[PDB]
Amino acid sequence: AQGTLYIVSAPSGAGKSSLIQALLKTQPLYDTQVSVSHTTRQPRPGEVHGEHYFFVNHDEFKEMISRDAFLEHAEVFGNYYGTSREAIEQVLATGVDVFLDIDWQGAQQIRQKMPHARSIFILPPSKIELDRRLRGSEEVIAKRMAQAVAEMSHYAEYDYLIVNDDFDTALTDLKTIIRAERLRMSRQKQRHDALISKLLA
Amino acid sequence: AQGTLYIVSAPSGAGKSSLIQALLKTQPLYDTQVSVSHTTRQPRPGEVHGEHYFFVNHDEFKEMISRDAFLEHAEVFGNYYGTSREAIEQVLATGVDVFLDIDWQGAQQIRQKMPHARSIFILPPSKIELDRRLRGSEEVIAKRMAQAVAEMSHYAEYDYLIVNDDFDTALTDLKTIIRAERLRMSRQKQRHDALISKL
Amino acid sequence: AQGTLYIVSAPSGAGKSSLIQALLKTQPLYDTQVSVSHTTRQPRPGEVHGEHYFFVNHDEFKEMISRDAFLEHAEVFGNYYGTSREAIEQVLATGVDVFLDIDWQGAQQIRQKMPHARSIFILPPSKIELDRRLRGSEEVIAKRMAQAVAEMSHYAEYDYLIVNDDFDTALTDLKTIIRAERLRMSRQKQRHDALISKL
Amino acid sequence: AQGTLYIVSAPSGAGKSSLIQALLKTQPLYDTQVSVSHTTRQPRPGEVHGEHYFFVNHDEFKEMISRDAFLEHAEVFGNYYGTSREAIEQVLATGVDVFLDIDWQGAQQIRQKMPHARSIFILPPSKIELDRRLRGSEEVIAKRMAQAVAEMSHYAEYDYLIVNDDFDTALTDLKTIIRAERLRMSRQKQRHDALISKLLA
Amino acid sequence: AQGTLYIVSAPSGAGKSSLIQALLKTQPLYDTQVSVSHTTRQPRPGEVHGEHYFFVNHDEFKEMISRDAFLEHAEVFGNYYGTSREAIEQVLATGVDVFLDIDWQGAQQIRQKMPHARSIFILPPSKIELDRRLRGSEEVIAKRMAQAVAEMSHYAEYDYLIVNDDFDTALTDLKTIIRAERLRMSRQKQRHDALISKL
Amino acid sequence: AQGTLYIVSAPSGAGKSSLIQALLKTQPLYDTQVSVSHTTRQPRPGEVHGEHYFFVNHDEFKEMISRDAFLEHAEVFGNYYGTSREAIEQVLATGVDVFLDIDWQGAQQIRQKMPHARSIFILPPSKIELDRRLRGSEEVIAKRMAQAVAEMSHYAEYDYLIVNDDFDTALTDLKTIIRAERLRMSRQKQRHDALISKLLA
Ligand SMILES: Nc1nc2c(ncn2[C@@H]2O[C@H](COP(=O)(O)OP(=O)(O)OP(=O)(O)OP(=O)(O)OP(=O)(O)OC[C@H]3O[C@@H](n4cnc5c(N)ncnc54)[C@H](O)[C@@H]3O)[C@@H](O)[C@H]2O)c(=O)[nH]1
Ligand SMILES: Nc1nc2c(ncn2[C@@H]2O[C@H](COP(=O)(O)OP(=O)(O)OP(=O)(O)OP(=O)(O)OP(=O)(O)OC[C@H]3O[C@@H](n4cnc5c(N)ncnc54)[C@H](O)[C@@H]3O)[C@@H](O)[C@H]2O)c(=O)[nH]1
Ligand SMILES: Nc1nc2c(ncn2[C@@H]2O[C@H](COP(=O)(O)OP(=O)(O)OP(=O)(O)OP(=O)(O)OP(=O)(O)OC[C@H]3O[C@@H](n4cnc5c(N)ncnc54)[C@H](O)[C@@H]3O)[C@@H](O)[C@H]2O)c(=O)[nH]1
Ligand SMILES: Nc1nc2c(ncn2[C@@H]2O[C@H](COP(=O)(O)OP(=O)(O)OP(=O)(O)OP(=O)(O)OP(=O)(O)OC[C@H]3O[C@@H](n4cnc5c(N)ncnc54)[C@H](O)[C@@H]3O)[C@@H](O)[C@H]2O)c(=O)[nH]1
Ligand SMILES: Nc1nc2c(ncn2[C@@H]2O[C@H](COP(=O)(O)OP(=O)(O)OP(=O)(O)OP(=O)(O)OP(=O)(O)OC[C@H]3O[C@@H](n4cnc5c(N)ncnc54)[C@H](O)[C@@H]3O)[C@@H](O)[C@H]2O)c(=O)[nH]1
Ligand SMILES: Nc1nc2c(ncn2[C@@H]2O[C@H](COP(=O)(O)OP(=O)(O)OP(=O)(O)OP(=O)(O)OP(=O)(O)OC[C@H]3O[C@@H](n4cnc5c(N)ncnc54)[C@H](O)[C@@H]3O)[C@@H](O)[C@H]2O)c(=O)[nH]1
Repeated sequence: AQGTLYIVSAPSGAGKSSLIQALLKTQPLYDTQVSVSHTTRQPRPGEVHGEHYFFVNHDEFKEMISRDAFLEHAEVFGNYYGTSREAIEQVLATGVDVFLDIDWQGAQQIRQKMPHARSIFILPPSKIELDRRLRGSEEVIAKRMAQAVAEMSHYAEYDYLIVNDDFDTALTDLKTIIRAERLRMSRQKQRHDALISKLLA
Repeated sequence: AQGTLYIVSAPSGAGKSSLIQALLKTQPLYDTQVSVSHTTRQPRPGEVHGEHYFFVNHDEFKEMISRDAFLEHAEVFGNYYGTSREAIEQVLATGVDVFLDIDWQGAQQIRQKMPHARSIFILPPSKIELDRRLRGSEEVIAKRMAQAVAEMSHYAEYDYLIVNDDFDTALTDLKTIIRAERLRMSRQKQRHDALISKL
Repeated sequence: AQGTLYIVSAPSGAGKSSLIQALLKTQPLYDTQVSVSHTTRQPRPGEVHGEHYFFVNHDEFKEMISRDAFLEHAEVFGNYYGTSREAIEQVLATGVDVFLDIDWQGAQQIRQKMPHARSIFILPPSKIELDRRLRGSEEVIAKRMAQAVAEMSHYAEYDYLIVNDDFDTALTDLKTIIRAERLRMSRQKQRHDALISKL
Repeated sequence: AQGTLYIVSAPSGAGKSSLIQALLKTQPLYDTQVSVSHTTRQPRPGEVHGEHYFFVNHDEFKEMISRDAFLEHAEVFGNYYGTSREAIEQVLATGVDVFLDIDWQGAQQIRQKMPHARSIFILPPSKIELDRRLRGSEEVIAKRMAQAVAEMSHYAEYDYLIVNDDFDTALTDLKTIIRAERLRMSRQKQRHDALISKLLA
Repeated sequence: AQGTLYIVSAPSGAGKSSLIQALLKTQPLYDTQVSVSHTTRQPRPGEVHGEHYFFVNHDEFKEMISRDAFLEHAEVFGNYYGTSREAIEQVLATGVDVFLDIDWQGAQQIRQKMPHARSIFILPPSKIELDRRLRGSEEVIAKRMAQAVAEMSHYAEYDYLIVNDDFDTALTDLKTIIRAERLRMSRQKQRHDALISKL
Repeated sequence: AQGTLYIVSAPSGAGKSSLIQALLKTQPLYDTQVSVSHTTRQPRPGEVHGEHYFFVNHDEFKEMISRDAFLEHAEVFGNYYGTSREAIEQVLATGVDVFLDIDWQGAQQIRQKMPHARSIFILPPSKIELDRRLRGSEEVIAKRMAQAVAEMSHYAEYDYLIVNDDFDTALTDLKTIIRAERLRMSRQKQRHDALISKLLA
């Protein structure tokens, strides 16, 4: 069958990464996966290539754009990020649900090419709290806070909203959406094709 | 703020009503409730008028039909069942999500009057298990299975499908569908209004 | 071995009583129970004397006051409510934890007679949601909201605060408070006495 | 706001480490953290510096004591261990709940400087069982068993007691204490400051 | 397809019956049920004939014994209790798992007639806690403790042992035993028949 | 006491590995462990020796067989795999429940030497699904599918059956079997020896 494509977006400091990482730890590669994006930003201490991202240089990323290799690409917080079309179409083909961690610009592009992709937006519990999480120079902090408020402007465009106040709760909300989507008729009629045959035949 | 209307259907013995009661005992009345349908069938030991059903006579049921008192109504195995429009509109306007335990016939009439409603169909894990649950004479049991096969055929008309093999597993699937529907933008926009404005 | 006394309070519509009943259905009588208060208010359909309340007449309630039969008592919206001292002392001496669903007035009188008691206050997630839950004429609803705002003002007098936005989330918070109180040294010292001596 | 300071103590072989590690795996760095202590003992296979501990040499640890750099320090099982005051005060300041894994000597020192710190003691289910866990030379085993019995002598000084018989259960007990503490009025009045305003205004 | 018969026993105050009711409220009738025993003891307030027990007179109980109506029967503290063979065989043939809340005496008679049955014995966490739960005059309480110590002595005759210290913990242990028994090859072979053939 | 010996078998692509790995992450080394088997196959990227397996060369494995060092050994998918008898008997002795991940050939050998070992078989939800998981050349895929169908032929020999459709569910089934086994009288009479004494004395 075909897996469902998920778009997950959020301002930095909403917990989106840890939520997605905690999610994957409970799902087998044959059911759920996160997509491997291409980026120009430097790998982070303890972040292997090809796994988290495909780290390429500014020129290398620019030649992929010409090659129309991207399903979408955008400039985010000083670097280029894009979704290799090959991987996404192949993984979805084997029936796997693929998670695309992307900013709102990328989300618009995908909604335009894959109308059935589902989008989830994640909001922090409050401004103060969003601020406390960001801090973890006041000039760089204000820069992240400005980008974070802009990103949140586009929340109403997504199908789902998870307010990540209490971590565990938001992690369950994220699991709950995945499961409810696999309970939809279209996917269930396929997964239980046999049984349905037996019951009506 | 209007609540969502859920349509749940299944052939007898799929475990439908015992899945709903387990769900409801986990939710307060201001969040979720189940509609109390009208019926001409005899009350079973334990059933109380107004609670499980509004048991009426064939004549009375007719009276209500003629006066458009039903959001939907239909005959299910030699008896009538209907959802009084009034009760539903009143509970929906208070923001409560309503569960409608009705057959595939009523489900259709509800889909038209409320295209926003979400419908869930429940299936037994096999025809043998179905048979077992149905048995609770070989003749009466074969006629029950006949009405079930007819119910199960309209399954594709529903948004969600739960194969209730393992009770808890299926109960968590129902709980999951309602939880996910509440995480939808339109619903969330409202209940989190002015948190998004503060942000 | 004496049990802990829990004070739970909230304005009407915060979901207080439906949070307690969900808790109690998860605990045996030798562990947790709820006190059955006395009241002069009319029994609501379903309520049974001795179970939910001990429904008495204004005269009778007065008699008990004059004879110091109440650990605490107060007038809540044109009616009297009180906790008979006797029932409580008897159940507390058997090691059972007791839940007191009472208003901010009774809570105070209980804090003095039992400084060891733990009090939990429950809040609705917003004034709109509060209003919605309260609506269950614009006049009667405004007077209900007025008595709620007055209840919510004494919230800081409580040890714990639960914002009951999502029912299950709030139910697990209550369950969590009672579980954590049982992990306290004084309580644990006793119930694990002679395990610590073996160690 | 200010996060709550936790003291967790236990005789070796009670499971205290694995409980604390399992705990952190479910909490974001912005809510819960374990403090990084200084020690003279050797790092263990697969234990990075600055993360688990700050591994220093005997002389280096001795000069920090003069510098009054420690909130507390003690000698435990042949080595020096201490809590750098800087980190603790800074992390707590950003509202984070910090866990201090320390012996009973350290616990006394902290209770004296931070009267609002909360302490949790963890006991094994029985002596035999404590013994089975220790074993994992009978001369070294008896030495750990003697130190372990001494440590347990000080249990009555802690606010909470978790009997770690069934792991999962003790892990839930440990999560349950953290959550119940964040439900206290003082911390809730701050976290929900806004809402309370709206409801009473 | 025949269901499994579970034997659950314990001394008064171990929390046995409140552990079973919590279990049953989590399972549908086509999966699990509890047998309604016969007894000569007086119905306690709330108990209903046919639901909790089949309350009969000493004469009537005798009549049934003489006519081999009991799969097992025994005297428990000055009264008779028995499991009507008929009800059990009927519910077992429908594939339902049956719970038998009976004493160590009945358990033995059941082990012989159904060697396939699984028996679970429940213990209090200590004699003090046992005493506390039992207290609900020092004389009547000492005689209760005497009958409990005698019950607890036949504990080794059971397949499983649950030390009900923490209610939820013990409830999950019961739930776990039934879930594991259902994962056994013989049971699974059947309910997953023709999935193994497709594979 | 003595821990219980578990045998877990399944055709490749049933999820058996990830289930067992997810299991261990929630159990302390003093309660549950997976046995370290000897094998001739190459270690996999990110798989340390002595931990997952004891990787030896074809000749080295052949000399262990002569030394009767194995409780069982078998040829599986092109390589030799065996269970060192030493480790198993020692770990079980300290009361630990040891998990043996082995094929059906090995399972028969163990059932013959350790009649009280408990065996769990894990089946995929369907043939198609088993196929989807395998794929992750059509000549090598058909080879795994043939071996996988053979392996499944021996399912009826095991005490338990877990159908790993929904991962989380199968993970709970696997936890549920372990716990129910520790609730058996024999093991409980030992674990609660003291209490029982007090209650009947
Ligand atoms: N179009 C497009 N866009 C793409 C693509 N790939 C990625 N993007 C976009 O690029 C951005 C991702 O950039 P990144 O550099 O990969 O960042 P990230 O790992 O996703 O995490 P962040 O942006 O920093 O925020 P986030 O808070 O979600 O992370 P988390 O790790 O949970 O953070 C934990 C939190 O805890 C705090 N914390 C840590 N320690 C703390 C302490 N002691 N006290 C208080 N708080 C503390 C931290 O400060 C942080 O807020 C996203 O906007 C994404 O959508 C693509 O292919 N296409
Ligand atoms: N259009 C419309 N339609 C409406 C409306 N209201 C109702 N309807 C339709 O009318 C029908 C309802 O008729 P009903 O007589 O009220 O039946 P019900 O209460 O819904 O229960 P069942 O038909 O038996 O099914 P169900 O499996 O869901 O019950 P459950 O509680 O799980 O049962 C437990 C199971 O366990 C078995 N069981 C019981 N005891 C057993 C034992 N000892 N051993 C083994 N199994 C045992 C039982 O046989 C049962 O299957 C449905 O098709 C419904 O959709 C309305 O307003 N409009
Ligand atoms: N000093 C003292 N004080 C005492 C003592 N005993 C009691 N009191 C005080 O007296 C008051 C209790 O009065 P009561 O008449 O007994 O009320 P109650 O049973 O406690 O229920 P409520 O006031 O309505 O609040 P609550 O929200 O907690 O109920 P809940 O069950 O969640 O309700 C469900 C919710 O859902 C709504 N709902 C219901 N149907 C709905 C529908 N169709 N759609 C939408 N919403 C719907 C309802 O309106 C309700 O809010 C409390 O303030 C208490 O503290 C005592 O001994 N001493
Ligand atoms: N004042 C002060 N004090 C400080 C400070 N920092 C640390 N300390 C103190 O120093 C001590 C910590 O020393 P450490 O060297 O860091 O030890 P640790 O990692 O904390 O673990 P242990 O002491 O060995 O015991 P624990 O049983 O709790 O660990 P765990 O990993 O769960 O163990 C798993 C268990 O399973 C067993 N196991 C393993 N395999 C087994 C097998 N096959 N069979 C049976 N059992 C098996 C193991 O043997 C072990 O018991 C503590 O007393 C701490 O309070 C500080 O800053 N200030
Ligand atoms: N052979 C055979 N035998 C059969 C058969 N049927 C029954 N029997 C045997 O007959 C006996 C049953 O007698 P019964 O009179 O029916 O008793 P029961 O309903 O089974 O309840 P108990 O004896 O009191 O024990 P249990 O602790 O299990 O109840 P629980 O509901 O947890 O109770 C809650 C606990 O909390 C305490 N409690 C209550 N209120 C309290 C308060 N305020 N404070 C503190 N504690 C309080 C209570 O005292 C109780 O311990 C059992 O030994 C059973 O095995 C049969 O067919 N055949
Ligand atoms: N006698 C004896 N026998 C022994 C001994 N030791 C081991 N054996 C036997 O040797 C075999 C083990 O060989 P191994 O090389 O160690 O393999 P393994 O790690 O156990 O995993 P596999 O055999 O490949 O299957 P499995 O599906 O169970 O793994 P998992 O990692 O869950 O797989 C994840 C799944 O997801 C799929 N996947 C991954 N990515 C996917 C994607 N994008 N889309 C769809 N599916 C995707 C993968 O393809 C895989 O099916 C077993 O048959 C075992 O019983 C011993 O001492 N004695």
